[PDB]
Order: sequence, then C-alpha cells, then structure tokens
Amino acid sequence: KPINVAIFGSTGSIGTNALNIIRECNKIENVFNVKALYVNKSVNELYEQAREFLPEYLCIHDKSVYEELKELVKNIKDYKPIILCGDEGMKEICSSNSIDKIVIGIDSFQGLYSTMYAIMNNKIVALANKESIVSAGFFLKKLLNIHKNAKIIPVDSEHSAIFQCLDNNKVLKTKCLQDNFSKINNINKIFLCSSGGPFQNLTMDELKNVTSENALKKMGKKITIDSATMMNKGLEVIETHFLFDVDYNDIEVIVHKECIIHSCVEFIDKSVISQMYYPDMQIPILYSLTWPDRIKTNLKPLDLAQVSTLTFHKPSLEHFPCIKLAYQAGIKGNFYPTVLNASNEIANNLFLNNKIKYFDISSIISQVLESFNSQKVSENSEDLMKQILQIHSWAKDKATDIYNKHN
Amino acid sequence: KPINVAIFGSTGSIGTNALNIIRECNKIENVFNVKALYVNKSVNELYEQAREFLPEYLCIHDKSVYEELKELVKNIKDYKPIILCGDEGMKEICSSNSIDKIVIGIDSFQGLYSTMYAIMNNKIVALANKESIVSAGFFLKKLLNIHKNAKIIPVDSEHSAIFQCLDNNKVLKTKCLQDNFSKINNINKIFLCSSGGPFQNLTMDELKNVTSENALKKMGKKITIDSATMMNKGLEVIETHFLFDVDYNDIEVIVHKECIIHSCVEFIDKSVISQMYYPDMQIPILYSLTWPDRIKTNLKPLDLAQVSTLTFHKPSLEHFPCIKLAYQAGIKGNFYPTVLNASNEIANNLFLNNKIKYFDISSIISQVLESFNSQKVSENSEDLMKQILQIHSWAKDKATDIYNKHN
Ligand SMILES: NC(=O)C1=CN([C@@H]2O[C@H](COP(=O)(O)OP(=O)(O)OC[C@H]3O[C@@H](n4cnc5c(N)ncnc54)[C@H](OP(=O)(O)O)[C@@H]3O)[C@@H](O)[C@H]2O)C=CC1
Ligand SMILES: NC(=O)C1=CN([C@@H]2O[C@H](COP(=O)(O)OP(=O)(O)OC[C@H]3O[C@@H](n4cnc5c(N)ncnc54)[C@H](OP(=O)(O)O)[C@@H]3O)[C@@H](O)[C@H]2O)C=CC1
Ligand SMILES: COc1ccc(CCCN(O)C(=O)CC[C@@H](c2ccccc2)P(=O)(O)O)cc1
Ligand SMILES: COc1ccc(CCCN(O)C(=O)CC[C@@H](c2ccccc2)P(=O)(O)O)cc1
Ligand SMILES: [Ca+2]
Ligand SMILES: [Ca+2]
Ligand SMILES: [Ca+2]
Ligand SMILES: [Mn+2]
Ligand SMILES: [Mn+2]
Repeated sequence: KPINVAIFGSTGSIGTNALNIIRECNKIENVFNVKALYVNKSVNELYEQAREFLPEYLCIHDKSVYEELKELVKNIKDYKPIILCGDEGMKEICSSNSIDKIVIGIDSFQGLYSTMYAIMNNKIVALANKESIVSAGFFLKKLLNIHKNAKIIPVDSEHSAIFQCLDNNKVLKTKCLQDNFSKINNINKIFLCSSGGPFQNLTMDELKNVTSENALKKMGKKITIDSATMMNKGLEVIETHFLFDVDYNDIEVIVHKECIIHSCVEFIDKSVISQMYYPDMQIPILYSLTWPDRIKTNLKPLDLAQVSTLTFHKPSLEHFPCIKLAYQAGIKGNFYPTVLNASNEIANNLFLNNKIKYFDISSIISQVLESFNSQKVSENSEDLMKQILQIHSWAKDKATDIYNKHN
Repeated sequence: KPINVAIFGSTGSIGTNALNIIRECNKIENVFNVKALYVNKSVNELYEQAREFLPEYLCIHDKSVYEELKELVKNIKDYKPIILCGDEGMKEICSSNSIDKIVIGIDSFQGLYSTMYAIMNNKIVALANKESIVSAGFFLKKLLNIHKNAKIIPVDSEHSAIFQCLDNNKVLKTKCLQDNFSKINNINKIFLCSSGGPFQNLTMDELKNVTSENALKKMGKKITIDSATMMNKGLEVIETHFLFDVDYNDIEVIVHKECIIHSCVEFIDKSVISQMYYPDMQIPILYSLTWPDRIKTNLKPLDLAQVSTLTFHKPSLEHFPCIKLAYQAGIKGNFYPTVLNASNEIANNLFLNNKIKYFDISSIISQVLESFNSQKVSENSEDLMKQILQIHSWAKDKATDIYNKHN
C-alpha cells in the first residue's frame, strides 16, 4: 500500500514541509512514493529535491528555465525522469494513473487551475490554498459533483483540525465541499481558533497608525498582513462554510494566543471535540495524505503540563473590521466572497507598500463590496469559471480605483 | 425504531441523569422506550419513575420492600408491570428479547453481577460502574470474547471522552476491552484529566489533618472521597487500561481544575484529540445510548470565551499516593486490581466515618497489596468469577483486620 503523491509548488513552504514529513515518516517505514514535483522557476532547489526523491515526473512552469533543468538533471545517475513544462506538464501529471494524491502548494489565485485538473482526474487533492476555496467555491462544488471520486482534503491548519475531529464512517458518506456535509456529520457549530496576530492588545488609536513593518517584525508577507488585520480568519470563516457546509451564524472566531488548540467542533448533542498540537503544519499535511488512516511520526509529543495554560477570548470587530466584512460577504453569498478576496488582495498589498493605513484596508474592501451587484450564477462549469475570473479582475480594478480616487 | 433500554440503579445519580436526558429526547419523537427499571430499596422514588415512564418491568433487589412496591403500583391506572425481585429478576430482565441496551448505574463491586448477565445476553452495556472493570477486567474481556455481540460502551466521563475522541470508523472494527483495540485505533497515549479534588492545593502538613467533612462539604459519598484521595483517578487508570488496551506507561494523569477538557487521546502521528464540555454526565449517558450516532439536545452550548482559561498540571504522588498504588497494582496485574479496589472500599469507608486519617487510607491499601500472594488465573469463566469474589472478600477482611490491629 504505497501512497503515491505529487507535490505542486514543491519548493514553497507547503511543498517543502510536505517533503520533510514524508522524508521523516519514510525513515520509520517506507509508506510514500514521491512520483512528481512541480515548481515555478526555482530550478536549483528543484534539482536538489529530484536527486533526493527520484520522482517519475518533474515539471517547471516558466519555459525559460526548461532547458537549464534538463542540464542540471543529467548529473544524476540511475535516473531517467520525464521532464515537462507549463500547463501541459501539470495536465499530464494530473492524468497519470500512478498518482493517487496531489498536494497543491501553489499560492494566491494561481493554484485553482491545477486544483481543477486534479479533480477532473478524480484525485485526492490536499488543498492548502484557501483563496481558491473562497473565490471559486461554487466552481469547486460543481466540479466535485461531476467527478464523484475526486475529493478535497483540507490542509489549512484549522480546517485540518476540524476534519480530524470527525468520525470517518460519517465522513465517508459524504465529502468536503458537499451540501449537507455538516448534517451528515451531526455538526452544530465551529470554534475557529486564531493566533490573534500581532495587534491584539492595541487600541483603536494605536491601530490608526500601525504600519506593515509593525505587522512583519514566520510566514509569507501576504498571509502575515492578513493575520495582522484578521482578514486571514475572515477568509477562513468562508473556507469553513464551503468545506463543511456550516452556516455563518454557527461559526465563532476565537482568539487562542497559545496556538495549541487548532479548532473545535460542536456536535448536535453539544459535545465538543478539538484537535491539539504544537503550532505545526506537518500534521495537517501528513493527515491529508494518510486520511482516513494515521501513521507513526517521530514528532515531539505534546507536553500539556508544560504548556500549562490555554486562553480564549472573543476578537473585537471594531478593532478587526475585516472579520465583519468577511461574514457580511459570506452571508450575502453569490460572488461576494470572490469580491472580498480580490479587493483584499489589493488592499493588503497597498498596506504592505505603505500606500494606505490599517483602517483604509477595510474601508476599500467595504466600498468594493458595496459597488458589486449579485450576478446570475452560471449553471455551466465553463461559464462559471469565466464569471469568477471576470469578477475577480473587476474587484481588483475597483479597489485600485478607490485607492487612486482618494489618494 | 425506538431504542429499548433498561436502567439499572435508576434512583441514583447515573440513573436519574439517564431518565432526565431520555425524557428530553422523547418530547416529540419516541426515541427511547424505557422497558425496565431496577433499584435496591428506594421503592417510593421507583414508584414515581414507574408512573412517568410506565416500564414493562420493575425490579427491586431488596425483597423486603416488594410488598410496599406492589401496593404503590396499584395506584397507577391501566398499568400491569411485571414486578420482579433480586438476582432472579435482574437475570430475567437481561434475558428479555425486548431490551437492547442496559445502563449500569449500580455502585461498587456489586455492579459486576448485572454487567456480567447483560454481557451473557449479548446486550449493549452502557457501563458507568468502574469498580467492575477494575476488579474483574480480565474476566469481562473473556466474557466479551465468548458473547460476540455484547459491547461495553463507557459512561464514566473521562472514558466517554476518550471513546468520543476516537474515529468511529476504527472503533466499529473492534470493541472496548478487546485485545488490540489501541492498535486498531492508532492510539499512542492517553491524557486522563482530573478535577484534582478538594485537597489539590494543600501542603503535606495540611493534608495530614483533612477529614471526610472537608472532602464532602456534589456526588455520592464514596466517589467524593475517592476524588479527594485521587484513588478515583487511580481506578480510572486501570479502567483506561482495560477498556482501551493502553499500556500503563502510556496513561498520563493530568489535573485540569476547570473540568472542561474531559480527557485526550494522542494518536501515533502525535496529533491529540480531546473532548470538552461543561462538567456533565448527560452527554456521556446519551452518547452511550446513541453511539455510533449523535442526537440533538438542548444543553447549554459551551462558551469557551467565557470559560477563558484552561490549566493543566501533574499531580503530586507524594500528596496523592493512591495514584501510585493503582499504577503498581495495575502493572503487577493478576488479581492486584481486585485487591486494590476491595481494600479501598474499606479504607474509604473508614475515613468517611472518621475512623482513620487521610494517609492511613493509602497505608491500609498498600499493606493489603503487599500481603496478597499472586494466584494462578482460572481458565474457565465460572471458576474465575468465584476466584475474584474470594479474593475480593479476602482483601476486605484483611483491610478490616489491619484497621482493628492498630487502635
Ligand atoms: N504554509 C503555511 O503555513 C500555510 C499555507 N496556507 C496556504 O498555502 C498556499 C500556498 O502558499 P505557500 O506554500 O505558503 O507559499 P509559497 O510562495 O512558498 O509557495 C509558492 C510555491 O508555488 C510554486 N508556484 C507558484 N506559481 C506556480 C506556477 N504557476 N506553476 C507551478 N508552480 C508554481 C512556487 O515555485 P517557485 O519556488 O519556483 O516560485 C513555489 O514552489 C497559500 O495559498 C496559503 O493560503 C494557508 C495557511 C498556512
Ligand atoms: N455519579 C457520577 O456522576 C458518576 C458515577 N460513576 C459510577 O457509577 C456508579 C454509580 O454511581 P452513582 O450513581 O453516583 O451511585 P449512587 O449511590 O448515586 O446510586 C446507586 C444506584 O444503584 C442502586 N443499587 C444499589 N445496589 C443495588 C443492587 N444490589 N441492585 C440494584 N440496584 C442497586 C441504588 O438503588 P437505591 O436507590 O435503591 O439505593 C441506586 O439506584 C459507580 O460505580 C460510580 O463509580 C462514575 C463516574 C461518574
Ligand atoms: C513559525 O511559522 C509558522 C507559524 C504558523 C504555522 C501554522 C499555520 C497557521 N495557519 O493555518 C494560518 O492560517 C496562519 C495564520 C493563523 C495562525 C495560526 C496559528 C499560528 C499563527 C498564525 P491566524 O490565526 O489567522 O493569525 C506554521 C509555521
Ligand atoms: C450535576 O451532575 C453531575 C454529576 C457528575 C459530574 C462529573 C462526573 C465526573 N466523573 O467522571 C468522575 O469520575 C467524578 C470525579 C472526578 C471529577 C471530574 C470532573 C469534575 C468533578 C470531579 P475526579 O477527577 O476524580 O475528581 C458532573 C455533573
Ligand atoms: Ca416490607
Ligand atoms: Ca469520534
Ligand atoms: Ca507504547
Ligand atoms: Mn489557517
Ligand atoms: Mn470519572
């Protein structure tokens, strides 16, 4: 029972965490075969990985460094990998019969495209990219209803925590992103845990003047800023709603600054189940690849006595207005989540580059949401994807226009 | 469609909690049918229950209140119960084709007899009585191996918590008290949570002086004293071992004074899952009857932000020597757990009645354990049962002898 896995975005944070936990687990017993790796342009990192894992497939997106990889790879003896390029490369990896599971560690809005081909090929897709679920949830749901054997397994830490709390005899009667997922699993309510980010004790007057420096002073810049505004958590609320079909009024954000309890599920009997560990991405990634089983790791065991104290408080929506906007957009439904995500892409980047202030982020997003009008949701998958792209591009331009008008 | 249930010990704390959650679940649909109620001698309280629930069977252990019962039940119109007595009645109830699940809320070693008969009739046994598991664990395992369709479902709060944390997809491939349970469920280690009892923060000098009045001043007296000495947790360690096939070195007692996290399971990947709620017996009791499903309750939702802080520490074995005794007795195996439980029954009662001091409890138990000589374990059921009873009585008399010698 070898687990055959492809890694998409294998030089990124997700991709490399995945290779690390695979490496360590394989030292205990040989359970994983890394069949394919795919990166943007990091051709020197890719070579190093390839030497180690000897995957059947390699792929780089950027055509420009295609030949240079072929060069690099000659050195490796014993080894005749299939070396591919761009979207046809990804498409060929997703169609191979020797690949069971695909880790999607490609960032931003980009990664949706590989997700789609993975589903079309009825794979198990370990999806870390929350923005794809928030922007294109409707399209994913439609795709997953066509391709009955395809499944998304969540890797975002809180969503993995929720999923780990479930009974798999009930999970296997449904799958993530299905209507009625929460009803089948007897889910009542979610506690979506947050770190709270750096700005959790600041007053309004202090927040008025915080800068991106304050936010960044250990993750990518975009998610770090989102953690600071708590728009990360707002996006995660929508992610929860789509993944697990939990109503917005049944998702509660709670600030847990110790980051040991990763999230909790309240069932209809009011029993609550939670997943706990040190702050970590190895277990979420591993779980996505072993589900519905678990395997041995040599990770450090949680020492609860040493951790000693766990704390929980409600976030202030006045201080973190991005959370409110995320609920508002989610409850409105339609393509409002697409608009939220896109406008936040812009506002985040503006704040990062010192072009706007903290409360301008939510102000711009709010104004874009107000200017959107709900659209007839295409019944046809292809039209639906085009609608999402159009609306995403519209909302980005609109956020930019609001910035330029005031500025 | 309805689940047909018997309640043994219906007038006690477990029994009345069971009837309360049943009452609420049956408001609109007929979810449960209460087929039988059994008590020792509380014939007035039993009458009151019979009037409300109209069970097919009533049973009193104490035959000296039979006539009183028959007289009370006359006052209920159109109600023709089968009114039984003692062991014979218990055995007839267990034999009825019309009963699916039996809640055992009878206290002390005496709970074993009804548990045994329920198993022998291939029933689902919602077992709250821990003393039966501690005293007769190896015997129940044997019985469960013979009676293939019988199941013990744990009701003790922490063990219910553990059971809930497990994946039912794996649980359904085994059953409690079965060899290999922990392997099939990928269990690594158990965090067994405790309230710590009223004496948790006392110094050694203060602890020397404690009295039963201090421990009592809200549950039955025996278990309240065991909570104060932490012999309750020691018993629960042995209960964990047997129910879940977890090695003693992989059970860690943790004092959680807020009593929200009810216990935790660490799986082989080092992910930890926990169950949490307000301190409660309705969820454990209901879950035992609905497993592997859950049903809606109107219990107050956990308000984690209001609870605000959860703490964890290791208990001092110098202060709570009963814990250490239980681990020693459990690791030694054979009939040492039987001896532990029986000597504790006496030592607890002496303390309750102001005849001995706190440290004399552990002293008596230790001396009885040291005094016991290991016996070859009978290979047949009936002989093993007789052996257990013999050793139980022996250990009680020895505890009493030790007490009498030193005063
Ligand atoms: N890791 C974490 O802790 C968390 C991650 N996430 C989610 O994870 C997602 C992935 O981000 P993360 O891994 O953290 O970030 P990174 O920026 O580190 O990941 C980028 C990776 O994707 C590759 N890539 C980018 N574009 C392409 C393309 N067109 N074709 C092929 N490969 C491409 C990059 O290749 P190259 O090296 O060549 O640039 C690199 O391997 C995000 O959407 C985020 O929401 C969510 C919560 C926390
Ligand atoms: N209380 C709790 O929340 C918890 C309890 N438990 C376990 O559950 C068990 C019961 O505890 P609890 O309910 O507090 O105990 P109680 O003292 O409250 O109740 C005991 C019950 O058993 C009945 N009974 C006693 N002897 C017999 C007999 N020979 N035949 C039939 N019925 C009998 C009593 O009848 P009568 O009224 O006639 O005396 C009463 O109904 C114990 O083993 C305890 O460890 C474990 C964890 C939690
Ligand atoms: C050393 O760097 C690492 C930090 C963290 C992690 C785990 C990934 C957490 N994750 O799912 C996120 O979505 C990131 C933002 C959230 C978070 C959660 C937990 C801890 C910190 C931040 P927030 O609640 O929105 O603030 C891994 C490595
Ligand atoms: C109103 O009705 C109710 C009755 C009962 C309970 C909870 C039963 C908990 N239980 O399983 C026991 O074994 C009791 C003793 C232990 C405990 C645990 C949690 C809280 C207090 C004490 P300890 O850790 O040994 O001290 C809750 C409510
Ligand atoms: Ca009488
Ligand atoms: Ca479970
Ligand atoms: Ca072990
Ligand atoms: Mn997250
Ligand atoms: Mn208990």
